[PDB]
Amino acid sequence: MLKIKLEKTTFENAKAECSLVFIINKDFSHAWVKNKELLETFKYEGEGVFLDQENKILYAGVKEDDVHLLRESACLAVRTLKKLAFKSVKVGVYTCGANALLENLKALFLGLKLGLYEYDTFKSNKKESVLKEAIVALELHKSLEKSAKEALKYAEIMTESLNIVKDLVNTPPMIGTPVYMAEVAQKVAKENHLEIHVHDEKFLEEKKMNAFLAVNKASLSVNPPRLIHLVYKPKKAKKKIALVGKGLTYDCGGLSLKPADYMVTMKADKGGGSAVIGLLNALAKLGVEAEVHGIIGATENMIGPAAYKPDDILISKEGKSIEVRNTDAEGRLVLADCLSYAQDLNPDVIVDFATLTGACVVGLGEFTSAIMGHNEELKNLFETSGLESGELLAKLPFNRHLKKLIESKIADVCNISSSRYGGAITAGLFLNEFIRDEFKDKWLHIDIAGPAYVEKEWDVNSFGASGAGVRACTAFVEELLKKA
Amino acid sequence: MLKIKLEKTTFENAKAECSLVFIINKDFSHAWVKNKELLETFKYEGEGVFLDQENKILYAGVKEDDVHLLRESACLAVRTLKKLAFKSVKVGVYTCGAALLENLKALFLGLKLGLYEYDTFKSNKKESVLKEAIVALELHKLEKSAKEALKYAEIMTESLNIVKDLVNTPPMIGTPVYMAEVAQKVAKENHLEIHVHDEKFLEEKKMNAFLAVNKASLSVNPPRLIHLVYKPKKAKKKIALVGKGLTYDCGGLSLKPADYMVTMKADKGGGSAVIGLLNALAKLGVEAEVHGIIGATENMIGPAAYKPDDILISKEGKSIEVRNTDAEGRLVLADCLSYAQDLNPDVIVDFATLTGACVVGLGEFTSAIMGHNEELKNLFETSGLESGELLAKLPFNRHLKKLIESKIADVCNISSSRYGGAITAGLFLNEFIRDEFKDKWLHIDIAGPAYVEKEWDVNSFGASGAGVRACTAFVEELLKKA
Amino acid sequence: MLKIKLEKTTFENAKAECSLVFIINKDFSHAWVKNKELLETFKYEGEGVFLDQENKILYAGVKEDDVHLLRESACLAVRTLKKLAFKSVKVGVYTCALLENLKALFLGLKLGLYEYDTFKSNKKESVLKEAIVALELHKLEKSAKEALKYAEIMTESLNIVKDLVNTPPMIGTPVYMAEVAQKVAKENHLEIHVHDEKFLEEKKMNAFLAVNKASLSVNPPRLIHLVYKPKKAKKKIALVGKGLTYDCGGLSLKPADYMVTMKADKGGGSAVIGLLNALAKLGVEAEVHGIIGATENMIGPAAYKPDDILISKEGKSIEVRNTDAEGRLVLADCLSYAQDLNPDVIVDFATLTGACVVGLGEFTSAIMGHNEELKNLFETSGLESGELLAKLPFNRHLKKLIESKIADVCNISSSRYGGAITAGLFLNEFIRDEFKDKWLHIDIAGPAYVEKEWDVNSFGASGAGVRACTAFVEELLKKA
Ligand SMILES: CC(C)C[C@H](NC(=O)[C@@H](O)[C@H](N)Cc1ccccc1)C(=O)O
Ligand SMILES: CC(C)C[C@H](NC(=O)[C@@H](O)[C@H](N)Cc1ccccc1)C(=O)O
Ligand SMILES: CC(C)C[C@H](NC(=O)[C@@H](O)[C@H](N)Cc1ccccc1)C(=O)O
Ligand code: NA
Ligand code: NA
Ligand code: NA
Ligand SMILES: [Zn+2]
Ligand SMILES: [Zn+2]
Ligand SMILES: [Zn+2]
Ligand SMILES: [Zn+2]
Ligand SMILES: [Zn+2]
Ligand SMILES: [Zn+2]
Repeated sequence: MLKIKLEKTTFENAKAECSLVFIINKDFSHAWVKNKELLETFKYEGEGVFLDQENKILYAGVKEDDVHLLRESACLAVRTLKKLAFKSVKVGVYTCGANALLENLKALFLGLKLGLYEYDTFKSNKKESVLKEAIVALELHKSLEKSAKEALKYAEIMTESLNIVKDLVNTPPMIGTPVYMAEVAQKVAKENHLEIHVHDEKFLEEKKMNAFLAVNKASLSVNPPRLIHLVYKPKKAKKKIALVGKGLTYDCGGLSLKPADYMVTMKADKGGGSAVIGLLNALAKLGVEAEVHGIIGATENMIGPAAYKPDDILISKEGKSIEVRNTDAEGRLVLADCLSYAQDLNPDVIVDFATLTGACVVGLGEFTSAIMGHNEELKNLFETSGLESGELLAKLPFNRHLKKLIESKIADVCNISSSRYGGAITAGLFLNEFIRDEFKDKWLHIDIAGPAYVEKEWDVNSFGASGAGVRACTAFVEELLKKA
Repeated sequence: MLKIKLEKTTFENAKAECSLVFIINKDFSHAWVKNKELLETFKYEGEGVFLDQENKILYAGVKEDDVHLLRESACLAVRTLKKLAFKSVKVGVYTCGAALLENLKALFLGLKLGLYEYDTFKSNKKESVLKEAIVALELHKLEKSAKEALKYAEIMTESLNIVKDLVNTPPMIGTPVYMAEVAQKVAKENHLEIHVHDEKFLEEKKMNAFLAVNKASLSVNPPRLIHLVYKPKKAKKKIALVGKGLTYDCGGLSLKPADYMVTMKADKGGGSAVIGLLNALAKLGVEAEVHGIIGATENMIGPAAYKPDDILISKEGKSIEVRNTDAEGRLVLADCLSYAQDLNPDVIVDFATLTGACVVGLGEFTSAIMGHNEELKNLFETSGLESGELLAKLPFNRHLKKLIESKIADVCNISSSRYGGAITAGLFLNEFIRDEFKDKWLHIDIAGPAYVEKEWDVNSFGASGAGVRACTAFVEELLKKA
Repeated sequence: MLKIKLEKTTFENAKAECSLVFIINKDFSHAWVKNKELLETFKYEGEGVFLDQENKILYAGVKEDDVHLLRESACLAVRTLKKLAFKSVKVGVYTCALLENLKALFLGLKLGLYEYDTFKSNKKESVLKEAIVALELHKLEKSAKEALKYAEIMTESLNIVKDLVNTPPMIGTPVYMAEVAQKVAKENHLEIHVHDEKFLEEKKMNAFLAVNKASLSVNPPRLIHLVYKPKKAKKKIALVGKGLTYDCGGLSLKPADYMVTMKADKGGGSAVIGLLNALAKLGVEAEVHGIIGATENMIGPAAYKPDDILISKEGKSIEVRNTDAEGRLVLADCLSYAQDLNPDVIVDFATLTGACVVGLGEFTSAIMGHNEELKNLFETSGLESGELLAKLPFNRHLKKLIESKIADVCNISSSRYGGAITAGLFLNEFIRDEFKDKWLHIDIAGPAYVEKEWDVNSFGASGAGVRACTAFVEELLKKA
């Protein structure tokens, strides 16, 4: 954890073992640029970072006056400083293109804190960084104390929440079992004084969640499944909100086995479920005025003599029958039954998160999540809020032609499309078949298969897990409640 | 089971139901070529074998004056006679380009290996009428040399055939437990110390890389860590031989295609060779303390299988990012090499059917030698080649070493590149060799010649016993200098 | 280019706009480390480079006390300074034998400026133009100028090869290759013959012609023959290079993943052109012939085919089963041409097999042949010159794998294993008995072109083969 200290003082009078100065749009004119000549001599033009050794100033370029760009640079700066021997760094308050001040303060604070994270638990050479603190001089680069206090609280809560999700998603599958997911949820419940229910395969059987159970059949005797149900219930609740996540702690494809090149990183198939656990932590600690339910269907999708099969026809909890033609479309089966369980809560809003389809990633790229559903106003609110939080998102539209592609000749619906095209969307349309008529205008489906796990550093994300979904959904709920 | 009888007599005065005469480099001039006109009449030009029916003489061609080609020809000759009705064959003593002792070993070994074939499951299996080769101690171009060569031939034939029978055993039968049983027999035969450890011992020693490979099949065929010890009255060196005993390798969750999974019963080639080596080295009575270490397990697929993305803590302590479960042998070896080093040996050699890339690079008939110590690598190569095995050194370099980095562990069990697989596998093993052992270590990748689906040289279809002769010759030459 | 000035002065007294200091094996004790505590403060421990801003000193780490790593670091140091605004750098003399170290430093430094950035719009001229070498030992003048001459010639020669190999295939045609060879011949006053398809027809080089058939009417083939003939020649040496200016695999078409980078299939032929330039400028005492068979291997309605049976110039017939084994067909005929010259030594260079790259990795070339002494000489000399090499052994089992039921030999192996070696054994079929002990085959499929920076090589072409064959020829002549 990078500690951030707010101090009522000029940047110049603040004390720290080094300084951080951002260069926005190649503007080197500010008083905080102490030795402009050194930068010219070594040809620093505001791209990436540059360290003035004599003055111990780290400059960090921000290409455009942009909050999103600010968050990224602040992260890079701390990553850079993490490998050095300075115990502390001081920085002033910036106000880039975004109200604006608060969002700029949030981006600076979160960015800085996120620069310390890397999944290095298993590396033998790992070092504790010397860098422990950032001193924030409450002075404008261009009430401030109140807004900085508000942004620091957000940054503290969101960093913790993001890092919970990332440590879990990054956890290797021999360790990160469904039972392990439940234990992480149990800690979060105890920390936040939440209600938690952890159900097993017998509960699933009693509730007739046979789609969920089918996916688990191969591995039941090794790693039994867990239906994790977290509840945050404050004194004033303006809305009941259900967050449903795909908790696939390992997806090998089942009998429809994945090729080796595609099976690697599937420890991250619990990205959605993990994001939901982090969301209950964030929303509880932010004390939002809503009753929030976190529902995670956790299981592996393994191969073995008891595995569910292409040609199986499963009776969903909702009652509809499902022709299985490919066991590698397992997430939507777990989700079919978890969404059904969710609707039994009679929520006002349902949002599911899932690393659901490769086709989403092909369509949007690795860095962007897809938003699906019927209510355009609701989808727009999630998109607008999520983009502001710094996540990349795109709506994908249903249509009636795609809907026909998941027809089955021998069941009510097929777990794959008859076409090679439109996979993210036909998957969302599969889920729709399990959304009751009275919840169709209250449901969002978010496919985070891309950004939940990426094998390189990008933006505020280190190699591996990113915590995709958490910032966007938090922003969406806050904006939702502001209107209620 | 081909008895060789040495006789103080001329080739002509020796008695047997038929004769074997080698034709070297198409030279038909020798007195032993009894009816030359017959060979002309039927266009025998010294390629392969030809049987003079009236004189009951089998001619066997040796294309060049070469001791290796003589070994091969002797094998082919007996293979030919095995199918006939002569109980005995007589042969003289030959001396091709090598020397006398080397040539006698070639002849006697070649002849004995001619009888071997894996026909255990054939319903039309026939026992051979051919039982003996009478060797007339007369030079084509001694008794002390012949005796010494016969001893080697007898021990090496037995040793190679132990290994070949084990490697050829199909996987339903040839389990890790089965390997341990064969090791027990060899230990009992040679009065060796033997330890057979199970998964509980593996857990105690934190050999989690080894354990991970076995997890899919633990409840079906549990793993075995086999440890043989030969300890002579005089021991000039302490030598640890480490073998990959993968009794089946389906690739795990990173499942092999069907065309590539067939023959993987032979993924126990390296561990099997180590078992045969303890037999050979004990009976030869070499002046070295020899440890044979075999990590035996299957690599199966199932709901408890270890996975791409698993990160395993090796016994040595280094963490391993698994990105492909079909790179399993190097995990088992990482832990078996750690166990080996705790013995503080002077020399460590490992044998493994480890990479397809080795076979692509060298061909199916040649094993790769890797390591740091050039004198030690050269000694294995020269000794090995002299013993009749085909070998090649493959060099490490710093560029290949970077390719097994991991972003989230100390090392990755696969390379980032499609190129140089045999050598990056070697460099993976290197990460588990302590500094104080790096100049005492050889890695031998026998993925090619350990199992080949045709007859070649002195090798029948299937298992060849690769690594046994070469490592024997290496140890003998090593003890000469000590 | 990077000018190197040798100056008889101390490192301290030498003048340049910045300094270069090597840190060998994390030894920071030397006088030239001007401000130690700065390195401590910023956790520089001698890996990669570090720039002392105040003193304008670039430190470059050398992990071990090794001449090869010195070569590498020197290159990295200059790549680093190239992006900066200093016009000159000064460096002392290092010894990680003295001649060998001086050659590595000077070559290393000069190779630091090479990038294939011809088609980049943002390319800007470098400020860095000179390295001032203070003739003072870290731990001489005659060795320095000897190493400087080598470095200058070898940098020129390597960059000739890399520019050519890097040239994209629409431009880098067989005619274009012959043009680069014409420039090298004119520069060095060499004898040069450039033959076309009519000459190939007359010489019955039908294996070569077959590969060219698809694209004859677009880019005709060229047989390039350079001759260096000095006043004193102790040996006659033929250097034979595969000049496939593009290899799409022909009818046996390559998938997209594998076709990209095949502009570099002229790696071997390009290496031979650079060799002739190096060996002539070094004035070695040997008559050296450089023979390059240049053509594309394209697909089209006139393409040669799997099932074609070709009559080589040597006379042996070849069953084609895969048109993507085209290099060995060009080489079969070029080797025949080479042997007619009655050389004492023949070395061929070719980016010939993927199997070689699979077996050895991308950074190492394979050496094949019969004469162990000749192979050991090439290997040892090449390793000292800074190239990574391995010998691959023939054997009789592999030789059987290229038999044909309907021709004298097949242009592919019947097995998926041992491809670099069975390719060598295919070439062997066209080497006369009287040349078999005078022949080396070098498969540079790996390091001739690599899509990243490594050692002294920038992205793309490396100039593989040139340094090693130069060192081998120089060492060969010592024995004569
Ligand atoms: C078989 C298809 C109909 C469905 C299939 N979906 C899956 O395999 C999901 O279970 C995968 N978990 C989807 C995924 C892909 C890439 C990165 C993260 C997650 C897909 O390929 O999209
Ligand atoms: C996944 C790859 C990085 C490693 C993989 N290696 C293996 O599958 C080994 O376990 C095989 N047992 C190696 C082998 C290949 C061919 C013949 C005999 C033995 C290989 O393909 O070489
Ligand atoms: C068809 C095979 C017998 C031969 C085939 N060889 C070729 O395609 C050569 O013409 C290629 N030019 C060899 C090559 C491969 C990879 C990188 C650099 C160079 C090969 O794949 O090795
Ligand atoms: Na992803
Ligand atoms: Na094999
Ligand atoms: Na290459
Ligand atoms: Zn799946
Ligand atoms: Zn999945
Ligand atoms: Zn394997
Ligand atoms: Zn294996
Ligand atoms: Zn080709
Ligand atoms: Zn080619």
